[PDB]
Amino acid sequence: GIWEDEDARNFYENLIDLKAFVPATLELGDEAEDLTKKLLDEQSTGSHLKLIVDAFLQQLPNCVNRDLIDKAAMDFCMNMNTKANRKKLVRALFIVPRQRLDLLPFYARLVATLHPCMSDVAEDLCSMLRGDFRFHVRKKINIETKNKTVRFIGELTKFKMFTKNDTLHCLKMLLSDFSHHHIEMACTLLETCGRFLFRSPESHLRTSVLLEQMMRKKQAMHLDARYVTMVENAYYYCNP
Repeated sequence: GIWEDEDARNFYENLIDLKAFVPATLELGDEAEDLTKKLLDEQSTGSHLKLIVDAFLQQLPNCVNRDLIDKAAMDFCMNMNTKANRKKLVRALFIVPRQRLDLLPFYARLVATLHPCMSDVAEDLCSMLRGDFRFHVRKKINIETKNKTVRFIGELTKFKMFTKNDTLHCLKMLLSDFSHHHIEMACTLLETCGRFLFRSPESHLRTSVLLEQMMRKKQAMHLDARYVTMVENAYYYCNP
């Protein structure tokens, strides 16, 4: 049993089969989202189409349930699919605000639902999310933005848009320099998709090794109490 509920099994595994359809100090989030937002802002059957796409993107933040987000996918796939439009979608998905963590699972569902008939949405978003992750792992920018990036990767992992091996590499990078911001990013990552990784047979053994290395490290490396407790809680959350 990989999932807790039956709602979870269905939210992550029962997607609408779209392939049945027609072939048709700084003023910042992070620097990555600011740069992406400015690319979006810079820019007549296409002026009508642009209009309906800008409507569509501006409505995404309201698709707060399973039925609403699946509809959005059908709407996009049937009236708006266009190289230029796929790039705008990817970029609107990537600049999700940190204050709407609740969107991440729906945004991941959209991406995974589109993937079988326009994979490049997944490819671009993942590539963007990977690069921002690398950036966060190198610096020391508010922990709350970093946690948005890591949560989004987690949701995408549960949908298999990131492979187990991808996200395990993320975790391994954070365990190499096990410092304050990296410990939290790690614990956020494991809260989001650690059980998926631990329970899945393909990833179980490597997750477990890494979980035990984190526990070994809280004692061994004398972290201050707050992070000792953080690591423990993420551990017992995956491996109770």
